[PDB]
Amino acid sequence: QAMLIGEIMDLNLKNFLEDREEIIRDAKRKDEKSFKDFKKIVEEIKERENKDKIVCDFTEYNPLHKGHKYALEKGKEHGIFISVLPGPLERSGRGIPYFLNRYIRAEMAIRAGADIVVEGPPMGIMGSGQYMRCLIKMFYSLGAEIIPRGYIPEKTMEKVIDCINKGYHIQVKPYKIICIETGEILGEKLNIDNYVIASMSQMIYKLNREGLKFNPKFVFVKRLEGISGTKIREAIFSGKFEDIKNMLPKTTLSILKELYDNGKLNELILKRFEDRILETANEYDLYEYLPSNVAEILEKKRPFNNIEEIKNSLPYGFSRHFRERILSKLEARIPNETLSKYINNYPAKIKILAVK
Repeated sequence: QAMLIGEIMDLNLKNFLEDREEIIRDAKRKDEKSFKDFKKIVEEIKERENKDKIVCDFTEYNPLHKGHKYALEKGKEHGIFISVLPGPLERSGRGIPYFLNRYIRAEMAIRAGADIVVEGPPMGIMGSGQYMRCLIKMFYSLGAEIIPRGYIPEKTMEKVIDCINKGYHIQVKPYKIICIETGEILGEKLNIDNYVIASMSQMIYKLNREGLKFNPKFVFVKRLEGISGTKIREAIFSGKFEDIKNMLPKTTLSILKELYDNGKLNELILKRFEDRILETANEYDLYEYLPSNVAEILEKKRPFNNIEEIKNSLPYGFSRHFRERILSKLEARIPNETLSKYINNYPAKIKILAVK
């Protein structure tokens, strides 16, 4: 096993470093042909499926559980299904490594029914407003007409859905979920899994105000369960895959069970390159990779011996996402200039991870 663990580690690093180069190229150039190539693929798929509409969703599929597959299949009743599956650097909406790489997650998506899987943005080095702006821009660029989203039912979600179904949009403030156009306060809070819908709605409103002509229709899929991806991943990391199998569809188990049965799954689980993080924290001009205030604080307190000391050196009271984003930035070494450019030019290309 030592040689195999080494190959896997080397591949993870090489993939990470190729991703970084990809981000740097996309910051400076649009690949116009990829957009034309995508358009041709969609036309062909629509022809074959006898469907006229493009259905898109933001899908981490980390891993793809029964609720995800249910939502996907319901989405497909409305058109061809495109999974927008992040992303370069393999750092997630939570700021952290994905459980498995995106090629594996894309194969989960195709097996579950996705017609096309498009590579999503490098989520983990962005704030959540930044990555949501990117996601909506990708949906626009793909020609998305329907967004089929799974939700956890609750009384505030009834009112959110009523607001959206009237053609209105959601704003989120602390302890307020608002129907922007009517001003109505719909409730104080959503289930944590439901904030993605509110966030998408709010960003669509913002981008429309800024001139983006984009008005997709949401299709809401009431989930039959409250499966938590965090809990699924913790069980698998702890060696308790067998305890959570029942929450995963056979199409996801068709990949995971063989790996697990053969003692190969654990080794594939992605983790941080902590040496890179320490090397950037200790040796680089932190002002070119991090925000000023953070660059100042960490530069004062260095050198650090470990990630924990970096984390504890960060300003007090800021969010877990913030701390994980800083770590991902230290890890990725993408200059602020080039990330800004990346976000402003996004999407620079449509990369197809997999197609049915």
